[PDB]
Amino acid sequence: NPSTTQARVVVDELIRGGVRDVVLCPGSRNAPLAFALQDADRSGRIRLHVRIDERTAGYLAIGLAIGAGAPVCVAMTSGTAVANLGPAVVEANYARVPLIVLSANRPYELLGTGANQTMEQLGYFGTQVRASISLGLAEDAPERTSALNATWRSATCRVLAAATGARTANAGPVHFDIPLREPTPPGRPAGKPWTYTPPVTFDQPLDIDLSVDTVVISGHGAGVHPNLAALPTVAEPTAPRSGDNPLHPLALPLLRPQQVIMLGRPTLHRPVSVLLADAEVPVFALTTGPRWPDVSGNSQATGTRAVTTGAPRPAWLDRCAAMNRHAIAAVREQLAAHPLTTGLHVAAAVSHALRPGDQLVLGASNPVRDVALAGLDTRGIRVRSNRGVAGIDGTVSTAIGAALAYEGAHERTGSPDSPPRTIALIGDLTFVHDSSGLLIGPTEPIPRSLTIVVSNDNGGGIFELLEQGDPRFSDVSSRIFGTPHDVDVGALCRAYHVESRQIEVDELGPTLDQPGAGMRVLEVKADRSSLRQLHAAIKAAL
Amino acid sequence: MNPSTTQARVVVDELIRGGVRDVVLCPGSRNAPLAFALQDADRSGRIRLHVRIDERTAGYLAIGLAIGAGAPVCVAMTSGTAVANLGPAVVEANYARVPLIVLSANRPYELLGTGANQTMEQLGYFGTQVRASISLGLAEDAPERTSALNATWRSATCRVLAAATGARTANAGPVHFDIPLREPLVPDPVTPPGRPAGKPWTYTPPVTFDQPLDIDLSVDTVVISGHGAGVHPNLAALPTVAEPTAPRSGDNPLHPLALPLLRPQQVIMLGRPTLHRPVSVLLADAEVPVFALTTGPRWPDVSGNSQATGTRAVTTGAPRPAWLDRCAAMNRHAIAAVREQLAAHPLTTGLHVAAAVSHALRPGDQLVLGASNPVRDVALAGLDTRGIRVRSNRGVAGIDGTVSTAIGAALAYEGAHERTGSDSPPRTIALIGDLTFVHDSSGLLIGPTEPIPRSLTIVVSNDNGGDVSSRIFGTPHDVDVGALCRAYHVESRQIEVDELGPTLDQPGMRVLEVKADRSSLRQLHAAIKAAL
Amino acid sequence: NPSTTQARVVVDELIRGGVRDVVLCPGSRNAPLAFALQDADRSGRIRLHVRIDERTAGYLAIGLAIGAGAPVCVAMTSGTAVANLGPAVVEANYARVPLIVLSANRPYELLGTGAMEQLGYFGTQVRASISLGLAEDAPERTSALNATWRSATCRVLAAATGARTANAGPVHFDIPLRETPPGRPAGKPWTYTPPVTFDQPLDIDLSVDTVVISGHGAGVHPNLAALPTVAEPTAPRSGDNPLHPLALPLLRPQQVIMLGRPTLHRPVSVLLADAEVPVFALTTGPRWPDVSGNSQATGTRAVTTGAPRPAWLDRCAAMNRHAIAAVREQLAAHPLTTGLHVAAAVSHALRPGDQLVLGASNPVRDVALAGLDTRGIRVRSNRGVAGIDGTVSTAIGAALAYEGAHERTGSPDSPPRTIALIGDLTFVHDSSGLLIGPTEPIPRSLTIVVSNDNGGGIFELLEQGDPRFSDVSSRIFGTPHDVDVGALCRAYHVESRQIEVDELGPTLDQPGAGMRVLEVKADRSSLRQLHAAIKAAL
Ligand SMILES: C=C(O[C@H]1C=C[C@H]([C@@](O)(CCC(=O)O)c2sc(CCOP(=O)(O)OP(=O)(O)O)c(C)[n+]2Cc2c[nH]c(C)nc2=N)[C@@H](C(=O)O)[C@@H]1O)C(=O)O
Ligand SMILES: C=C(O[C@H]1C=C[C@H]([C@@](O)(CCC(=O)O)c2sc(CCOP(=O)(O)OP(=O)(O)O)c(C)[n+]2Cc2c[nH]c(C)nc2=N)[C@@H](C(=O)O)[C@@H]1O)C(=O)O
Ligand SMILES: O=C(O)c1cc(O)c2ccccc2c1O
Ligand SMILES: O=C(O)c1cc(O)c2ccccc2c1O
Ligand SMILES: O=C(O)c1cc(O)c2ccccc2c1O
Ligand SMILES: [Mg+2]
Ligand SMILES: [Mg+2]
Repeated sequence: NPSTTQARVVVDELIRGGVRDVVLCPGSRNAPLAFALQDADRSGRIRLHVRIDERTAGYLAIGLAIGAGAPVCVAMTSGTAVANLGPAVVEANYARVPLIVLSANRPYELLGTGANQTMEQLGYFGTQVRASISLGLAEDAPERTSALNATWRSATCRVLAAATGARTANAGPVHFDIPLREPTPPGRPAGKPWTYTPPVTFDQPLDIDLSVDTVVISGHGAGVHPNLAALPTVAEPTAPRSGDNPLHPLALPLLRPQQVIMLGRPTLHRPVSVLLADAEVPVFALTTGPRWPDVSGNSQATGTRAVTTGAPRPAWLDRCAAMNRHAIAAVREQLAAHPLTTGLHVAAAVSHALRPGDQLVLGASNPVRDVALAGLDTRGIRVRSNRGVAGIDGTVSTAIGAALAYEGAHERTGSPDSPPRTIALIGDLTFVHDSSGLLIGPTEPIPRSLTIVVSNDNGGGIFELLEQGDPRFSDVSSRIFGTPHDVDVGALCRAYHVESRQIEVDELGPTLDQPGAGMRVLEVKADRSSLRQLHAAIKAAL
Repeated sequence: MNPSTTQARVVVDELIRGGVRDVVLCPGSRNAPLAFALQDADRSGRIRLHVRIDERTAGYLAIGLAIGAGAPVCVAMTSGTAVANLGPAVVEANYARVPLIVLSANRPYELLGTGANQTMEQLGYFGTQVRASISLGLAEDAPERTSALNATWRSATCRVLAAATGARTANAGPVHFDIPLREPLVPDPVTPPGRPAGKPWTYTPPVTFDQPLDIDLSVDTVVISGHGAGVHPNLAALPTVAEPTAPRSGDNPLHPLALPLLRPQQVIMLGRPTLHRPVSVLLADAEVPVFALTTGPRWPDVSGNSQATGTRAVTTGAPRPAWLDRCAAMNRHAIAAVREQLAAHPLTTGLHVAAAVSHALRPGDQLVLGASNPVRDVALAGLDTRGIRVRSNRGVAGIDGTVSTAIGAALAYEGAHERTGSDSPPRTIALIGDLTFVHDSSGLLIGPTEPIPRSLTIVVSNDNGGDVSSRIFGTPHDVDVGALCRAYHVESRQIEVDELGPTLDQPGMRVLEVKADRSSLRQLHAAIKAAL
Repeated sequence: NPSTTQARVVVDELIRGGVRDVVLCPGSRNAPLAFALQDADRSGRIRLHVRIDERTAGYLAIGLAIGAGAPVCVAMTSGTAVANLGPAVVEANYARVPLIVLSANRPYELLGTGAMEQLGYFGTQVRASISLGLAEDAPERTSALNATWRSATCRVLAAATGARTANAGPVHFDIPLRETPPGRPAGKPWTYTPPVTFDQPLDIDLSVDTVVISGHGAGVHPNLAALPTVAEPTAPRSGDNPLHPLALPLLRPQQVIMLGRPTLHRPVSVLLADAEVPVFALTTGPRWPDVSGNSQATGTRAVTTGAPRPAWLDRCAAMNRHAIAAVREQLAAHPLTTGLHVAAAVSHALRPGDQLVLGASNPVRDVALAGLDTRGIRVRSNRGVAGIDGTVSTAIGAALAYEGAHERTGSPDSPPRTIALIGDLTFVHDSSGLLIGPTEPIPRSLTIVVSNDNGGGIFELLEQGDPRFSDVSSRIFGTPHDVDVGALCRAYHVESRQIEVDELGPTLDQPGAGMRVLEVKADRSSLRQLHAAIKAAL
């Protein structure tokens, strides 16, 4: 049949385009390209992942795409599919993740008259996706076989190109529809894609005088700038570090920089937000994509790289280095002097235990910030986190997807060594949010060396550090911002047959040092009633 | 009073004046103005606040809080994916016509495109699924304009309420109410008043929408009522194949299995029939005329031969007594086959659990059903739904948020009984499959400070399971139901089907797990087909 | 062939649904249902109107619908069709006009890879977006495919005419393409939807000093007929106690009954926004308006108790006569001719049975200021968005539909007059609407009166019209054009005559060509001073 010939053409081109992982979910109707995907899965050409939860499936694809950079597909099958994939698609848009959403519309059926179970469309597709491409019904015309193969494969590489940013340098989600009526022509030789897109280089030089007292702030999506490696740099955990001169985030208010070089999209730390908005401080935004950020409209110029003149003052370097030391010492000393265990303690333990080659997945909220407060040195490490829109949803499956993709890349190198560790640090709310992600059937791929560390302070500790955390709200803030839940984390892990251990913070390093089951949850109970005082103590020790 | 605090207090007040009794709130800092105002209202008894951690299942808790007593319910969340997580519950609320107000905080729109953390294309995210997408607008720091802003804010809130409850449309559904807020978000170290006597700012009397239809009841007629069906006393005598969520209008039941063995000459379709393949087969009969009677402007195109649509029937004649006798005999025969075969069958199936739950119920109970096999099994068991309120997310019939809907339906039902001023609160019994229960197991989660249903029992009919995607159903998931309820601190017990009736008679929230077989399920249904 | 059978079925059901007129334009691809449409037009079941301009073809459909209240179709044909139809569809939404936009997607072709050209407005304007689905080659199931195609067409008409929502408006109807089964007996629609009544009573105390403001889309209320009524031109009248809009600022009503959607008169908005005056909104549809959030309640009809004070009735009637007299006396004293003069002339020349089409800007406002009595007159104006675009074709379509309804009576009398009063910018905006091929239907009694003051007169009466802006406001607000109106109508072969104000009544009394343009030169030099003279006399 032509529909079944079409499916095998697309899947073949998708494999040629670098798609190593595809996610599906049971639904009202068959998945798009399901049979072509099943054939390729048994052949090992591609790895399928099945989940019941459509929401966690979308974030599973996010992890499968950020773990090694490959485009990943998700196959919608139901009417709830658009709604449940929404959060992952929005994140894919903002985090610039190549996420291809597969659909299978039926043009012989009625649209707009009732329950459109193929697609219940929301409004987010019009604003989030890089492209909406539909293949058109497969003609029963064997004379056109040569031509239909060319256009199907050209359109499939179009979907891939839009998803990976091959020509735009702005990866993101793409909607790909392959229509169907109810109820293999070859590609290019040597496994090359039908339409090849060579490496694209968007270039936007900016003149910057480095003799002016400059601090670098690198956030999500930041590039590597070897000509900025010497500068003091306040780097977010997901920012690749260009050099060896880190500036602690808490030292920034103890300095007066005269200009700021902003790499990527920063989302963390109020000292960062205040400095970038300072009208007396020129801010140069260097990005890898067409977008650039601003705080209060204070971005003076945008580019992709810097053409640097001069060099930083040694007196400015030495005083930045000294404040960096003061902030590092205030954290470690006040943490040691603190009686109770907080998430900041847990983050410091997780950070001392990381080894080069590791993959670190950071949940939103306090964990991704605490890891920066503990001064983690990310060099030699791959650090992921859904900074696109900073949700606490889907983090478990993002970690599972990242682990599966990172390990698959390692196995592909053919190295004899153990698959590298994926270690995740997530809050307790974040864990409860995506507990469904732990349920993985026996037929489905499971990570070989993933450890999810759950710092559990029975609620959202980050709100103790905001205006609602001031003691004048202790009357009221417990219920509406603390949100305690009393969840038995161990019992939840037992229900999903996930190896689980509850340990105290001193035991975390040793436990992570010794491998265990392929997937496991380490729970370290923490306190958040002392969190605001602890941060106040660090500020007072600065 | 700073602008965000004033605006949030005006809105919450007008929402309460509009009939909102329950509000679901999920944590965040951008929606802190909404949290503080809703908290005050909860503490003075104006509303009952319910806090949840997962925005998606929290939407289904609000849906349950709406279908339980008929009132509009709002769910408030911070900006970002928290809003996007309400998508599933909005799709269900759209089709099930549920007044669900999605009350989202947002960054100022001026920040959209700047790269601000947790900022996205929020307004219009839901598209055509919501009855309206309304933005309040950023609150101006302008004291002399306070009287004016009070009137615009309150009139905009009543528009949200009117679109949600179908006040003028007769088509209730979800509404997106986006509130852009900026610092200061917390109250700084008197609220502009609404109308006197607690009246809403814009009074909208519930409308009466009327489309009479001429139907001759002499012609051999069968009535098929589905979700959203109305009550039609002039149709009470007719043989009625009623979905469990369709309110009965009389006492002439027609079993769904009996319909294909009869030859009706015309069909009166009440509401939107979803459930049974046999009513689907007859609605595709293009030679049999169908009259569609609905309580709202929408009407099902399930039948290709619907001659006319309306709101009520203007009846002529009366049904042939031979025709009434014939169907009544078909109904007794179909129900006899089901009960005879269930007793002959050796193993306990989900259909046995379903029959046991139906026999246990008494008038005044509220029955919540997972929208898969449980509502299909309870219908085949011949449940008599007269006097009991039956709920089910039949809008899209997804497995998301089923536990949260039962919890929400129970809380709203109990609260309605408490305002009667009466006895112990009425029972709410939920019957859910194991796969659906595990899927929305985190919907069990109720924080210690949060309201707990007083009389909700969740019967889990555990048969360990229900294209390449179906390969996950080749193996029983083997998920510990008891460990799940232990994780969410809910009392759970494993019991046998004949214990079920006595356990339910006993006077918080508990789960009753009933192990069941599904290997013999196909053999049991075939024995029912053969006994017909 | 499946698609031609499907096309005939849909057109047949559309005709059974009361569609009498369909507007098409030559297009890059074939029109949806064009072969089925042509046959129906040849047999006289439906009347086709072809234009080249897609924008004014959309407003031609607007007129063909508001002329007799019937659903009208427009057949998209090209990649600019969606962009050109946008204005009329937005107007069809806010004015609640039964507009069915036909498309024909080709599901065997690629989407999103090259050059229907979608914008963002379809999602926010239409009542429904229904796609019929491709017609399968399956003679076994013809009978079922017939019922499915016809019911879906019934669904499109129900959304367009508001047969169940009481909210007519635009509908997107798609019938897909790849490169006759009968309907119901006695011509009945396949799925019949009887008349629906949305009913929302409101208790109102008529003893409270009440005045009625009725705007676009207002319903007819017998039990409000005695009250003073500041009515808009397009609003039907329930009784005969008119209150001049200029009398409103000199009165203190204690409550206002608001009918429909008022858009005219700054004194009206001031009253409706008055926080000490309760405002009851009575509408025929689900929507309701508010000014400054001061709408106290909404409904469909009033349940009245008590009666207005006779002293209150007398002073309002007195204020009406005083405001009427100030306009007519200041007009007589004014030396130069203005649009207000032209408007007053047009209204005195109107008879019962006439159709009056009012352009936006000053014409629709001036007609109310002249105290036109709209009883017996069908008054049309695009008040939904109040654009100055597409008014020439709206008048043409309104005249054709009005005349077509009269002619179906069979009456021996000549078709009733359709008189349109539009400003000059309005006329230049939709000038291309005058170009009609000899094969296309042309009205027989349309007269387009163009009050030409060589720019936008309404801006003389606003804040930018204050003399302190005299230096700069003429170029950016007056926008003079020096267009030879007579030459342009000559180019399109339209009968046209420039006439003076007192020539208007006599020239409208005797018919001429089926379509003609009566231009009356007018003045905005003195428009502000004229309106100051009227306010001073009040
Ligand atoms: C950091 C600040 O505020 C942020 C602090 C909290 C929330 C936040 O956005 C943080 C996200 C981030 O930037 O990483 C969080 S943390 C947070 C608590 C997480 O608790 P945890 O136990 O997992 O971690 P922790 O207790 O902090 O260790 C919540 C609820 N929320 C709100 C939220 C709601 N729903 C969804 C789907 N995603 C969400 N992010 C944000 C908000 O709600 O507006 C807020 O912008 C600040 O003002 O400086
Ligand atoms: C009436 C007031 O302000 C209005 C003043 C005029 C414009 C208006 O909207 C009025 C339309 C109406 O309500 O009838 C006009 S009058 C107007 C002048 C018409 O001149 P005319 O020669 O046809 O008539 P006139 O000379 O006044 O008799 C123009 C240009 N425009 C703007 C306009 C631009 N483009 C399109 C497609 N449609 C438009 N309506 C409106 C505006 O642009 O904001 C504005 O709402 C007021 O403040 O009371
Ligand atoms: O640099 C990036 O990766 C990046 C990513 C984004 O999603 C942005 C969204 C808005 C504005 C700027 C953005 C940006 O600079
Ligand atoms: O009767 C109802 O309540 C109802 C509700 C709906 O959500 C519908 C959706 C599509 C088609 C028909 C529908 C319908 O008849
Ligand atoms: O009464 C009408 O016809 C009408 C029409 C509209 O387009 C409206 C739009 C917004 C608000 C009220 C509206 C309204 O009352
Ligand atoms: Mg926490
Ligand atoms: Mg003019």
